[PDB]
Amino acid sequence: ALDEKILLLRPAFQYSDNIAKEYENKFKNQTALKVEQILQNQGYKVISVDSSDKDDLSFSQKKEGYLAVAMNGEIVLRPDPKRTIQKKSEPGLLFSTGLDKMEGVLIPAGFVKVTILEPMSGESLDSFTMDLSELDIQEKFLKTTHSSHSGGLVSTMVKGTDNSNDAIKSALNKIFANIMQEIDKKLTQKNLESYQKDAKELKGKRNRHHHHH
Repeated sequence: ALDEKILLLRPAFQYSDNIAKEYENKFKNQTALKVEQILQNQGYKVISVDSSDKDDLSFSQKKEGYLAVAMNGEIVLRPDPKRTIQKKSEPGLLFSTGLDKMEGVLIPAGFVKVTILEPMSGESLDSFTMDLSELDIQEKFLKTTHSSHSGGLVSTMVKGTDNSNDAIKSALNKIFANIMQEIDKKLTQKNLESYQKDAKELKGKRNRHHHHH
């Protein structure tokens, strides 16, 4: 079929501080692998590059490579500040829960940009940015601080809990799904092969640019 190589760069993602390192790493790794799957499904051989910066490509890689795909992003999950309810234990209301609870919703923010480049010149052949704020993600969470006028309460009646990490997981799942969906839209053998002319031209301009002076 196609003897053409695509250089897949490592995703460069920054996140908000509330997202665990484990979650960040799994996100990065699965992003890279799913993009790999997409490109292989469209008929290209994929070379995984041990970097995310196009300049750290070896000349070998720039040579064998038809195109390079670069991802970068800021993935933020923060509460919608309007929807944080802080209902506290009313002392003696016939039923007194000695736990103070908070209730909120996490919304997405930031961006993920995918860029198709010509390896030799490093010039951008195309790019699409997905705005994460545009996703309608509202993941409810509740955490329970141990309240102030409950010191006498014994261990059993004050078991705090927090489900933030589950909401973070759910939000990252949807984000990942919607993102891979867009990427699958864009990285079609038809879209990628439509760059072949400019890619040849740019390689040429930069391949001859090395051999003059």
